Amino acid sequence: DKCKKVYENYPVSKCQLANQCNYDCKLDKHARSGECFYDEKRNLQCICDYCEY
Repeated sequence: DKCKKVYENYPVSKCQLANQCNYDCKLDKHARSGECFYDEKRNLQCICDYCEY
């Protein structure tokens, strides 16, 4: 899944809405979705995906 890019230094509270995360991801990196993901720090991170799921 190379089509994935983890967001670093991004508000987690905002990730509370799969709508904001994906939206922000595109507006910033212009990906396809960019939903939130739980990493090791348990912090919601937006993973900008540049592909078809």
